[PDB]
Amino acid sequence: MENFQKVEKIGEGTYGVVYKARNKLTGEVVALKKIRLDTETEGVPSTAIREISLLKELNHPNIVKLLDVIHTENKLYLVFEFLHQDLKKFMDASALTGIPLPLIKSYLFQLLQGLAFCHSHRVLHRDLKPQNLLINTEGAIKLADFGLARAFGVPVRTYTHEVVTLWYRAPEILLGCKYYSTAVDIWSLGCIFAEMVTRRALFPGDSEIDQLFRIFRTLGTPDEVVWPGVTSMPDYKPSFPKWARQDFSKVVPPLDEDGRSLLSQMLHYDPNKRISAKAALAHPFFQDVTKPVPHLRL
Ligand SMILES: COc1ccc2c(c1)/C(=C/c1cnc[nH]1)C(=O)N2
Repeated sequence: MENFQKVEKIGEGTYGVVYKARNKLTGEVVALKKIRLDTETEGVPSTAIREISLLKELNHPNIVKLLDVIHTENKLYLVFEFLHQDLKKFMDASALTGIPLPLIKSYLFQLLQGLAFCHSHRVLHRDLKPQNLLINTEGAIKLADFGLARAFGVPVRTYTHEVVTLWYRAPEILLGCKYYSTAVDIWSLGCIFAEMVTRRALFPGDSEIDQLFRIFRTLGTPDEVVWPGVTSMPDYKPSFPKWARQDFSKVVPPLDEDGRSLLSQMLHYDPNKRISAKAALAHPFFQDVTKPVPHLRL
């Protein structure tokens, strides 16, 4: 760790504190991740150490490279490759003009490819979000910081606790599903797809209940008709307000029909009815895909 000179704070997260560092020996710039441990009342730090190393062999052009893991003391560090910008800073710097469709489509195609990859290895991300997506000058985009089945260590008290932004969280996770599948990542990606098009978060909930109701008000309240088993779910309540379903024309304009269709299959309430990453790659929406490069101010 002392073999890395910090440059600046590159990011955050519930899992740790991301920094832009330079290898004192190599010279190459990396993205070092500080993960503090709770030696007061620790739990399965060895069960995790193995789940982290399984990520080192997870190489794909659309997945940020985990270079190496260094466990020294009360801290655990993850050395990642560095890209020049996260999709949040880019979207914000594009709120005025809007990310061109060819670029939005290129991005979705790659994300779906990398997501399709890690999925075929029974690996999920669980916490997809624009700040976790890294882009470069050459027009590529990668998925970053794959969350574990159960995070660990010690939460941040300065950044303001553990649970913060739950805008792209799937309804099954909100309804209490403890054994969720690859579908949670697709929902999240579907929410990012929409935000990139409309230039406004699809479902910007403050809390869990608000997130869930924010989804209900737009896609209508789920029932046994559209989501078999929804009412038997751990956190469902018969007293849930019953809202009407809205047209995607009103939800994601001016996305063409090809886009609204694909996004509609990504935001299906029923996890088992939700479109798979590799299935979404064959969608007609990707008929005329290309890889244009972004305009970046670094
Ligand atoms: C959140 O997790 C990660 C992991 C590896 C990373 C970055 C973020 C990351 C973010 C970032 C934001 N501005 C340039 N890079 C980076 O470059 N490499």
